[PDB]
Amino acid sequence: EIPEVLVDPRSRRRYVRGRFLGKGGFAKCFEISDADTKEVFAGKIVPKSLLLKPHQREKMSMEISIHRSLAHQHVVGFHGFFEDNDFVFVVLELCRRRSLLELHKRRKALTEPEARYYLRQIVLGCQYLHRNRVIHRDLKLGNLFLNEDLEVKIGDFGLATKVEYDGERKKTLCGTPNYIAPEVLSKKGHSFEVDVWSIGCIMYTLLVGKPPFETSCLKETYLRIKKNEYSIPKHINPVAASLIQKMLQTDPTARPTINELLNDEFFTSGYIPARLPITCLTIPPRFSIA
Amino acid sequence: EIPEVLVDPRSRRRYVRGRFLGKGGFAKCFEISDADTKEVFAGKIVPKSLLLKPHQREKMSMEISIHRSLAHQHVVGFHGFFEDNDFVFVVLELCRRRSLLELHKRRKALTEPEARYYLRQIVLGCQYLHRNRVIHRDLKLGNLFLNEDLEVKIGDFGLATKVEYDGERKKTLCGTPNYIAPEVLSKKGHSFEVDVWSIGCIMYTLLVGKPPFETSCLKETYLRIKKNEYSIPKHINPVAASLIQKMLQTDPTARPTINELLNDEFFTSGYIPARLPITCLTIPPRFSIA
Ligand SMILES: CN1CCN(c2ccc(OC(F)(F)F)c(Nc3nccc(-c4cc(C(N)=O)cn4C)n3)c2)CC1
Ligand SMILES: CN1CCN(c2ccc(OC(F)(F)F)c(Nc3nccc(-c4cc(C(N)=O)cn4C)n3)c2)CC1
Ligand SMILES: [Zn+2]
Ligand SMILES: [Zn+2]
Repeated sequence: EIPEVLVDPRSRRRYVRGRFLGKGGFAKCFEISDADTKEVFAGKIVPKSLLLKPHQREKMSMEISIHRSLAHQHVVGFHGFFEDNDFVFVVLELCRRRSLLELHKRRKALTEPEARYYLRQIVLGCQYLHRNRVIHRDLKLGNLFLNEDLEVKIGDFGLATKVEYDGERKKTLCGTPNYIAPEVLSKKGHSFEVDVWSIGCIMYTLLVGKPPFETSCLKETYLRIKKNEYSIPKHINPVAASLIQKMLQTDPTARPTINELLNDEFFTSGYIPARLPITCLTIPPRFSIA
Repeated sequence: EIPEVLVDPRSRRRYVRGRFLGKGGFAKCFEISDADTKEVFAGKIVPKSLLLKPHQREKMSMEISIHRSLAHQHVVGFHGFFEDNDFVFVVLELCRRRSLLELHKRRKALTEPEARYYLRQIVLGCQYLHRNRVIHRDLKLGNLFLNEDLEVKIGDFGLATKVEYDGERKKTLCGTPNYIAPEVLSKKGHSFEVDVWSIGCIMYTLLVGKPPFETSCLKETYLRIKKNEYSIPKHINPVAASLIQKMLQTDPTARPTINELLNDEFFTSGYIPARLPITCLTIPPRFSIA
């Protein structure tokens, strides 16, 4: 029941609603354009009908709060927000090549160089967030968006949280992540390290072709995560495999920090493309020399 | 997109679909009638479109398996099931006075005698289930249905589980109960005692007017449950309050068993109506002597 047109009173810019793209939890998103400057954006549109509880509106506004404070090459650009009142509208940088999830659906396991290439950007993005005291808490493939140049852009700050004082441990995470860290479950509190754990799972998934703790039942996967029960297939190279293991460890203090990661042999001693062929959306790149 | 009419090939009985009643998780339920004997039932109708995964179909059939094995005055009667194939149909004893949830919405805190009356039936029902080696695992107000005589009927075996050998501890519970027990969370395994815990919360809720671990956030409530953080209001009688405390304890071995419960002073030494006025759906009964 969403307005074909979208007016921001405060900045008066007006937007035309374009094609549907997908979900946030409560949200539906569409392409939209600035109608005057004709510039195109993603609009994440949330019905106030799902926002009747103060707890849900705090989440909604905590997301805007965190996201609009952020500016970086590997984070989804926040261009603004407004509401009438059946809807909140958020205006985001449009990522024209969907996300890493669709890439994975279509390619399954990637070539090592491809994985280095994406993982670096994910890590740079995450370094920026950690400098600004933000933990994302749900890094996964469908959150890692791609622009026309196939550069990674972290988005969906729907579960992100700000560390307000040094040493703070968050005790709750209101929602259910994909790649969720041990300590979140064995609810002893969590901090920045949960994101490095996610990046471990993502790395496994990119290289192996499926996620490290998959089962027919979520609750089973959870048990498996609490027990650190996964195995790395023997055809994965050891440097890679070793880095995965560093990140996928139950004690958060033993994982690498995020600023520490790009220093790993996995990046320093392997090839990292400067850019990828658009063909790699569907065809494995061979990375020939001439 | 559900058939106005419903034919069981195997027993050939045919049903007319009547008015909508509410949800199971995946299910929608309606009144329905035997069209020939004109007898009325509740039909719990589940789209096979939500049953595409083997894990979901096991749950669905585990529920039927458990539920059709059951026959008792305080359990919802199973009359049968069949499917075409966009739907599974289950035929249940119709409870003409909705559930204890709607009662609570309308009366909030009940009189002690009313609570004894309902709690006894809930407990008899649960005793039958435990003799037959079934743990319900989601006893709550909206599961406790009422027939025209205001007798309690336990229903929704959507999360119930069978104890297959003596001493078995279940490690997972696939779903998210309302009144969920500590040990389920601190995932060290659980058994029959979780139901007595639920009955503790229900008793609190019936007597107090709201549940023992309420907060604006589920995950907060969970923490509160792990810490046993609740308090009983001082206007609740001590015998009652003491029984609540017996059930709401973190160690399952310390709670009463279900066969042990009706022996508690709370029942043995207080008044228990034989039947309730229909007026008590909306008016507090005074229980006058003449
Ligand atoms: C799981 N998939 C994730 C990526 N998807 C996807 C498909 C098409 C897209 O635009 C296009 F067509 F130009 F490329 C985009 N492009 C795009 N660009 C910027 C932001 C978002 C976005 C943010 C959120 C959120 N949870 O906050 C959800 N979405 C959507 N999506 C994303 C589809 C669903
Ligand atoms: C949360 N509330 C629980 C009880 N509700 C409710 C309202 C009207 C009703 O029938 C009538 F009209 F004759 F009284 C009934 N009557 C009724 N009778 C037998 C079974 C069920 C039932 C079982 C399940 C399940 N999860 O398996 C869901 N429902 C529904 N409901 C129940 C409405 C929703
Ligand atoms: Zn499951
Ligand atoms: Zn919450």
